[PDB]
Amino acid sequence: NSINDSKILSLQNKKNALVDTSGYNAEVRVGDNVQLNTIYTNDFKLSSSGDKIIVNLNNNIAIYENSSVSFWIKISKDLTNSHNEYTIINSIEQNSGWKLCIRNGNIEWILQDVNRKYKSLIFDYSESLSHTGYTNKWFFVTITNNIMGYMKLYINGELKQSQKIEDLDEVKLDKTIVFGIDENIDENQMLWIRDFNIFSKELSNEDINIVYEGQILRNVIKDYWGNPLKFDTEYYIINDNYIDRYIAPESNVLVLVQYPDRSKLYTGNPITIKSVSDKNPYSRILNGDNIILHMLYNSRKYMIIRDTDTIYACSQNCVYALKLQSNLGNYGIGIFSIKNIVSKNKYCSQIFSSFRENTMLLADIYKKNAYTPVAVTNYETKLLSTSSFWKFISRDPGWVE
Repeated sequence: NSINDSKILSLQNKKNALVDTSGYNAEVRVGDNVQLNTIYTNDFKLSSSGDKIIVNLNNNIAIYENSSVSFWIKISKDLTNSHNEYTIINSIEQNSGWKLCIRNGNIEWILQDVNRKYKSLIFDYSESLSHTGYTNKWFFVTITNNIMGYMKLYINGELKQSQKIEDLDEVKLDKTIVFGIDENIDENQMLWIRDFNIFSKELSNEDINIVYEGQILRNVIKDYWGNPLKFDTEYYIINDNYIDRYIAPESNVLVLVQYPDRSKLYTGNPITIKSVSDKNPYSRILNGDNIILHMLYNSRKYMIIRDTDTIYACSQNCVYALKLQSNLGNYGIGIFSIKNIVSKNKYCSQIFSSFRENTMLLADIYKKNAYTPVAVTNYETKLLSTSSFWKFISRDPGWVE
């Protein structure tokens, strides 16, 4: 493909080292404390004001104008708050070149000439720590530079800025790239980056989306943060429509109780996902996989199941409540399947059941009144209702509360 062929720097993990696999042999030095391949194959973590990754390019890279840079990034909550400014990726020798900075929930791409004049492409990824923002969530970033004099900023394949190289003169580029944060930070101030690639051309919006779609791993279910969802892992399962409500037994039926404190995220009864078929413990959940949900409630685990009887006292558009069952096992009544929803700003999925009648899970109020998760038949019409979207919140080191 023409896109890969353009790669002049590709940071990937091979044996157990982060190396350049572009073929141009750039030198890569990884600090001792730097953690690699913890969530995604080619990821790396940057934290405690020190440990860094140093990339030294070679003469192989015929210098020019047109070029592109892509990578995914996940920034911890404690780090997105700090009003302080942080440089995370630096490629500036004296005062010329580029660097990537984060400042108060904002990611900023800086390009400055020899006169020390810069332009900057900015993006508010946090947007007031909105649970609909990207704090501590993986998002795909792409920067492109061209001859006409335009540098654009893309977030998840969507153009967000674009500015022309005007008051910008000569921009000397050095053979070195430094990844890290030297400024003293908390033990909880951290961030992750994966699939860092440098391109020799100006990727087209279409080209960018092809890379995005390929690196997001479409067949892998994702947790709330964009990390792959895993079997035998604790998750606070929430409905997309009701981010501040937690699943609870309440009255012989599962319901969604309001978070006593909306500012908190980690609230409720942790649910573990088990595979019906035999798969290694904490392996990745893929869409189409059959699963079982165990809810931990008062020192005991229960299997979430679909009620056999309808919500009231059916023939078409039937509504079934969800319940807890003590006897654990591969009971078809508790067997569900899961599938990713394609969406540029939401890591969620749909849950289905093929027990006796094909149903899909959704949350709504029907009936004194209460928000209830239910399984409903003849749901084609609802495949795009956000009420059938579920998110799985894992306790992540990037969000401490």
